[PDB]
Order: sequence, then C-alpha cells, then structure tokens
Amino acid sequence: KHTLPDLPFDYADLEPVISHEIMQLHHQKHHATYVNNLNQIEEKLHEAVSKGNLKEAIALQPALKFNGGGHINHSIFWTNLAKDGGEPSKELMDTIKRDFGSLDNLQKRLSDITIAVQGSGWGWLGYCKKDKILKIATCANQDPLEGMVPLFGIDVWEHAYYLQYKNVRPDYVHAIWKIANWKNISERFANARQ
Amino acid sequence: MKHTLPDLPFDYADLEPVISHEIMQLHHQKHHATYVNNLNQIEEKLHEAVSKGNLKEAIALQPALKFNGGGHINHSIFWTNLAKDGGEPSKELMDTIKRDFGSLDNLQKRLSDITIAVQGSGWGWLGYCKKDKILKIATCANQDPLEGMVPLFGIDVWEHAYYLQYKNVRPDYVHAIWKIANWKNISERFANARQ
Amino acid sequence: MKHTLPDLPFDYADLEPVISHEIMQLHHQKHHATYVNNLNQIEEKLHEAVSKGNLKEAIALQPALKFNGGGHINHSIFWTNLAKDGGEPSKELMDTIKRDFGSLDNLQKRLSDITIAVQGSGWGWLGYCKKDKILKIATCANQDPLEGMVPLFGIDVWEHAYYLQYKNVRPDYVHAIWKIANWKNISERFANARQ
Amino acid sequence: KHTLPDLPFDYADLEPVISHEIMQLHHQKHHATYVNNLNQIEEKLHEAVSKGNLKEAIALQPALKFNGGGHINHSIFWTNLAKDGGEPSKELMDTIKRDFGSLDNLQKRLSDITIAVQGSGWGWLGYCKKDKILKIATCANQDPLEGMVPLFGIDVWEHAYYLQYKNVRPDYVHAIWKIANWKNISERFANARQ
Ligand SMILES: [Mn+2]
Ligand SMILES: [Mn+2]
Ligand SMILES: [Mn+2]
Ligand SMILES: [Mn+2]
Repeated sequence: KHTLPDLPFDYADLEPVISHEIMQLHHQKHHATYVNNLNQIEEKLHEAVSKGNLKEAIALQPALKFNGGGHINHSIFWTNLAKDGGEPSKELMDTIKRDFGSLDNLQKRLSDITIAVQGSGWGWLGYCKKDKILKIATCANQDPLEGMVPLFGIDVWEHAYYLQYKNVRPDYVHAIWKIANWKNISERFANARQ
Repeated sequence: MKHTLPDLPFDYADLEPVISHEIMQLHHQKHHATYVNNLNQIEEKLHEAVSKGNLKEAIALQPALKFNGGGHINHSIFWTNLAKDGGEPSKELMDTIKRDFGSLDNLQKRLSDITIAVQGSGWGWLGYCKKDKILKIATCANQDPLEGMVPLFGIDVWEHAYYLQYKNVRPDYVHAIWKIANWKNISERFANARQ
Repeated sequence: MKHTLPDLPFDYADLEPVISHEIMQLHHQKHHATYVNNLNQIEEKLHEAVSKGNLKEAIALQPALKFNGGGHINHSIFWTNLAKDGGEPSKELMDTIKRDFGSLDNLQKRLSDITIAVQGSGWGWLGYCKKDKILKIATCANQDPLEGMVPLFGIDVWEHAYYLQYKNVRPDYVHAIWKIANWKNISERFANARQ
Repeated sequence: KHTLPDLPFDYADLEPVISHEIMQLHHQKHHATYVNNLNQIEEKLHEAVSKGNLKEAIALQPALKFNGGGHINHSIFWTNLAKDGGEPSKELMDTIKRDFGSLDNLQKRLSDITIAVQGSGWGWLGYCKKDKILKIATCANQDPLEGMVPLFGIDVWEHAYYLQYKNVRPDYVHAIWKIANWKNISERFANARQ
C-alpha cells in the first residue's frame, strides 16, 4: 500500500550541499527499501494479529518502527530541503527568537546535538503542542520524532552524507542549513499551531 | 477476539508458605487483570491506527502493546508454571537439563542468580532454543516477553511478586520458588517446544 | 572517599499516614543501604579497571555504577524532598511554576500522571533546565539519575516505595505524596539551580 | 594514553573486497577519532571521580562505552582481516562443526544477523567460556561484545563499506568472508579456550 514519494526537486538540485549520487541512492535505494519492507511488515503483522499470535505481533514491532519510521522520516526530509528555501516566516522567526534567542542559536544548538548522535540517527526541530514551544531533539536509527510535531529534520545516518563528506559529518550538518526549506518548515509550524 | 484473565489452576492459598494467599490474590486479580484490561484497549487503538494508515500513531502504541501484551503472556505462563504438587522433570527434560547445564542443581543456581540480579522489574526464564536445540536461561526487563526461544519456566521478580511476604529479601523468594515449580507443566512445554 | 548512607532528616514514623514507618525503615535501612554498599564495591572495581587500562572491564561495570550510583543519588535527594511540615513553595518557585505550568495544581496533575504511567520501576521528577531556564518534568527508569536538568522534587514509584501500604494502588500513593512534599527543600534546590 | 594501532597490512591489500579509500578513512579518521575522544573522556571521567561528582561520572559513561568500544572493536577488526587469511585450524573447524553443523552454516547465520542490524553495529563470532561453545551475536553502535570472547567481527557501520558497496550491505557482509583472517581467528579461539 505505502509508496515511494517523488522528490519535490531533481536529483542534482541540492548541489553543492548534497550530491546527485547521494540524492539518487538515498531516495531510490534507501527510502525505497524502507517502503518495501514496511509493506511486508504490515503483512506479517496482520497475519499475527488476525490469527491471535500476540507474541509474534510484539516480535514484529521493531521492524514496523524501523521501516515505518524510515518512511515517515525520509518523507518529511525531502520536503524539508530546497535549492532556494527562502527564510522563516515572521511568525516562525519570532517563535525561534522566543525559545532560542536567535536563529543562529537554534542552528548552533540543533547542529551540536545532531553532530553528537552516536551511530545512526536524526536531529529535529519540533513543535510541542502542550507547552506551545519549539524544541530540539534527536532520534536513534529510524525512531520517529514523538511527543512533538516535526518541523525540520537532519538525517545523520552515514548514507546521508558519506559519499561527499566522508567522515566529516559536522561539515554536512552545518552545510544543510543552506538548503533548509523554510517555506516548508514555516508551513509545518503554522499547521502544528492550529 | 478479546483477551480474558485466565483462572488460576489452583486456589489462592494453595502455594503457602512459599507465596502467600494475599500475594496470589493481588497478583492475579489486580496486576494480571490490569494487563488484560489495558491490553484490550491498546489492541483496539492499534487496530484503529493500522486501519486508518496512521503509521506514527501505530508506532507510538507499540510500547503499550509490548508492556500489556507481555504482562498477559508472562503471567499466563507463570500461573501454569506453579504448583503445590508439581512432580519432577520428565526423563527427557532431566536428560536435557543434564546435557546443557550439568545438573538440575546447576540450572537452579544459574537461573536463580541471574534472576536475583535483575535491575528493577523483570523476569528470569528457562527456555528452549529451537534452532540450536538447546536449553538456555535469560532475563527480560519489565513485561518484555521472552523472545527467540520457547518459554519453559519463568520467575517473576517484580517487587509485587514477593514484597508483601519477603520484603526486600528477593533472594529468599527466588530460591524458594523452586519448591513450587510445576515440573509437569514445564515438561509439557519442553515436549511441545521440541515438536 | 567512601559513600555512606545518610541519616534521614526525620524519624521513620514522621510521614504517617502518607508513608508507613515500615516502608520508611525498609526503604532507608535495606534498599538505600544496599545501593550504598554495592556502589562502594563497584567504584572500587571500576577504579581498578581504569587504573589497569582494562577498557572492556571498565565498560562492563557501567550499568552497575549507574544502577547503584543512581540509587544512591536518587534516594539521597528523595529523603530531603519529604517532610511532615514542608511549608509552601518560595515566591520565586511559585512564580516560575505558574510561568511554566500555569499553576501548582497543573504541575501536580502532570507530574503525577507521568509518574503513575512509569512502566516497571522508576521515578518521576520536577527539574530545572539551566540552558532554557525553565522547569520541566520527566521520568527515569530504574535508578537512572535525572540528567540534563537539576533535580528539584522526585517521586519514587518502585513498588517497594509504596506496596506494603498501598498494594497495587500506585495512583493513591502518587497523589498522596504531594501532602508531604518538602517545599522548603525543593525551593532551596530551585534557588541553587538558578545560581 | 591510548594509541591508534598500525594496520597489519597496507591500505590496498584487502582489495577487491574493501577499497584503499575505505581502509584509509576507516583507520586514519574513524578509528583515530575514537582513540582521541577516548583519551579525552577518560580525562573528564577522572576529574569527576576524583572530585566526587558521581552524577557527572555516570553522565560520562555513554561516551566511554562509545569511544572505548570503538577502539576495542576496530583494534580487533584489523587483526581479523588479511589478504591471505588461510583456513580455520583443525580445532576451530571441529568446534564450528559441533556448534553450527558446518562453516557454511556459521557463515550464513552470522551473515544473516549481521545484515539485519538496524542502524550502526557489529556482527560477532565469539566463544562463551562458561558453556564452552561458539556463539554469534550482534552489537549496536560501538558496544563491545560482552559475555563472550570475540573471535571474528564484521563492522556494518555504513562507513565500513559505503564508498564501495553503497546501499548493498549484504554484498559486503558476504564478501568479507573472503578476507577473514582465519590465522588470527584460530589464535583468538585457542587463547579463549585456555
Ligand atoms: Mn536516510
Ligand atoms: Mn507480576
Ligand atoms: Mn526506592
Ligand atoms: Mn567502523
């Protein structure tokens, strides 16, 4: 049932920040594999739940989280990147200033925790609806961001940057801000507020 | 269909003096019942999220399903694993115990030790690994079901399993539970696991 | 130097009827004492592994240090967080509670709810985040110390913290503990965290 | 104090299984960084333990495990690879046959669980001294193999194969057996038995 979404841009449009080969592999192989496996896992899960094998249904959870999370995360990620991303809306900039002091402080803080992820993971700018504040967080592997609405994600799995940056993850994390799609991020903010 | 609290295979006081009637009554009627009730609610929510294609919501419900589903699975096995007159391991289970642990005494020591060592709430398990065709021992956190092997005998070390009687002295409970291990059931589970 | 079990700032029966003298005596003299005794042993082993350059061994000891070290830290704070006559939040803490949670009633509800919801053994905490200069609530598993923020008030939901008195009814204990929250201490911790 | 060990071979000696660029980066950047950070963490830890900040000492644990584990794991890994690895000793082959049926079954089973690692991790062939049997296991991130003596490890962090294999982790896992250093593995087995 789930399908690989088309990117909102061509494979080379994020250069020089992220290469054509990376976009191509990342979308057509990595995200595709999460979608394919996700469809298969939902299948195994239904069989277990419909036949009453609660134990097997529990055993299938990590695979749903990993693949389901991979599909969720990458789907958001593509919308979060743009050749010409613009700037935050007035409402978002104001909120950024409120909760982080400045965009510069937010970028530094999110870059820092994202760079610090041990192993594979994601860094996120999110909106917490209960306390009505922007927050930053990281997630391991493909765990989706929970407890807050995702606004902007930074994939630090090595496949997100290795072909171009090799070991130098910090340069990729710092450079991704150049292609942050503030139009999309601001839209996600607006919707998270409503 | 809907999960139900299974009746115990004995009366609440049948395991004294190893486990008190008060413990047995709370443990079954309050703790296991709660897992069952919560499990039914969580399964309904999970079925809804799956049906609606709400992947994030389905994922968010997973800890609750594992906790309550695991609570149900674990306690259901645990009741069948206890008996005033449990008997002795079947010849084939005793022979396998000897083959894999040297003796029953060794198995009891090793499983008791790892079970006592559980940090916080959890369970100690004797299981059968079908791939390598061997008995193994393991512990699980919280209500995580034993996975990767077939459960044979479980020891609940959540403080509610023993506190009212044993207080802080978890080792006394773990050592004593062997006196009420239902070897008839454990042997049946073993025979079933080798099919 | 060697860790020691701190004396309670009150007598074992001083918190009745909210927490029984039996609970207080076991909790301090057996559970906390055990963390302290084990912590000293683990620190010695860890110091040895570090000195010898046994990296694998030092790493293997980490769960035991976190569990016992955390047990010590957590209980030490917990004793100071309880009082028969705790008083009321300082004006600055009350004002911050209002700023960050709307009211004290809201804070108590929100912290009680997440604390009640802890799966297995753990703790509920009111803390102060120094970076964002805000109060926050969180839970921790087992004896994991609250990290990333300064602990202000903790609620122990290990079953040994309440089972003898409350049995399975954890919510009654969590709601009731607010009646013995030592606001004098919590306020001092808050003032200290904003330095 | 800790230092980057020299490889027991030249950077291109594992070709065509693992490329010169991978060996170079993997050793001179990735393993080097674990060593450098490990030294720094031990420093922060000592200050915390010597000043009696138990809380800070606990906070430093993940960093010691990650960096300490990275140093342990990669140190073993280099010794586990060879252009001409030979074959298992008679004692090891016999033990492999005892606990897995055949070398083919062991390779399939270890390859399978290693391929299945979600995110970054390692696959291991180890020896359990208590039960006196070979076992296979996986570890997340840089967690060292615990509870058994390591004999042969397969690094499946994406940096271990991405430049050459890209997304195709299974081809790298299957191909690494060509360069398994059975001389070293058999020596580790012998020592684990004593
Ligand atoms: Mn990715
Ligand atoms: Mn129980
Ligand atoms: Mn306690
Ligand atoms: Mn590596």
